[PDB]
Amino acid sequence: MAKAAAIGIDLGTTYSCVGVFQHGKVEIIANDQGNRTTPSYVAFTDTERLIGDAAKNQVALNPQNTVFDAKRLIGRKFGDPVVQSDMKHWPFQVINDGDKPKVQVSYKGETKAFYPEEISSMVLTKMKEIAEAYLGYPVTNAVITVPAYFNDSQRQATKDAGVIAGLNVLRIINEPTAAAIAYGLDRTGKGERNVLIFDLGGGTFDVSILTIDDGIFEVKATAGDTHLGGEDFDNRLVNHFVEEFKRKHKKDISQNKRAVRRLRTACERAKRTLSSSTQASLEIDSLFEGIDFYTSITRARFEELCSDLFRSTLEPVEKALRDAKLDKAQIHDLVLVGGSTRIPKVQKLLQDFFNGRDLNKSINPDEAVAYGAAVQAAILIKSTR
Ligand SMILES: Nc1ncnc2c1nc(Cl)n2[C@@H]1O[C@H](CO)[C@@H](O)[C@H]1O
Repeated sequence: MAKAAAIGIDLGTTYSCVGVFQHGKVEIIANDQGNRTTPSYVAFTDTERLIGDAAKNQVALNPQNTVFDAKRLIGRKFGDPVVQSDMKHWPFQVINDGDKPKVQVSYKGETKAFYPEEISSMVLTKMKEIAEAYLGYPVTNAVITVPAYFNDSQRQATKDAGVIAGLNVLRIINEPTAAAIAYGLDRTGKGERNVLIFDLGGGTFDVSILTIDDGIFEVKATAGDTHLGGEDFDNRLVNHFVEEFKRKHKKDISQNKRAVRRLRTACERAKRTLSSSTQASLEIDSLFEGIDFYTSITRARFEELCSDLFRSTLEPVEKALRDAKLDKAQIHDLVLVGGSTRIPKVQKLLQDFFNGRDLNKSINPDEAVAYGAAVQAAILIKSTR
């Protein structure tokens, strides 16, 4: 029953996703708000602890006590220059407990501090409860994914987050490996198969090259930008609309925190529409000083606004190829991961770089990692019996 069942969890930097393999198919499980992905956010309020959508929804009202980006801290020392650099950009406090970072917040009127693995365990607990509500019984066996560049300390702290969350961690697997499993790229028989995984998420960009030799995976190269993602494209749209509001009304809105956040969420929404329509409309009632902001933008203008950022995704692709010592024509498969890979200009740039090649994109790119983890979790629990 529950003991013969296992879930696959993509514990992402900005969003998490949970899947289950049963009756010959993967089911990506929708949360209680009907969303197939859940924000990796934890909010501490005057009455409760919120996780996911409810935590992301109140981030503007409670920024000091709304934790996100715990994956950037997990398994790291406080003194790590990555930690010291990131801390300058977070609205929540990060403290030092014997060279280990802890996030410090106010919860039910009291000061509390949490290890990154404790924060990530609250996200994992939510993914576990989402699966349990769908299945109708508690599932505890799980495969959890991590970036291919995570070291032993980061992998161990992720497994620790799983244990705190009440999960039996069958295995910690690499995200690009889970994505290749989702597409069944390890079941092509004999001979070395070179796979490139292009992973453009909400806040990070990762390029991974893998060789699959008779089911055995080997990481040949990892490249990317830890601070490039979908949110940079939302911000380019924001700056455009701030300049357009200034041209129409001769008013600078950039200082009004509420006006900027409402414009930001509307921009994120319009950006998504631009992946399937050639124009998107913004409809913001009383954006600033009672002035409605009803406008539109073409996909052509959006592509111009992010042109330099889209083009920059090809330097880590080339860098990964040189590190792996492979030419473009030596790559057998191209896999898309992360919601931002739905952007047509991004697909066109990657396809043209690989000389007109087909892309593996039929699985929802923000779900492919949880899909493969769910497949692996089923194989692993079946072998355990
Ligand atoms: N249809 C889409 N077109 C463009 N960007 C998208 C789309 N869907 C998502 Cl999710 N994202 C973005 O992916 C990230 C999460 O993986 C977020 O930045 C989200 O906006």
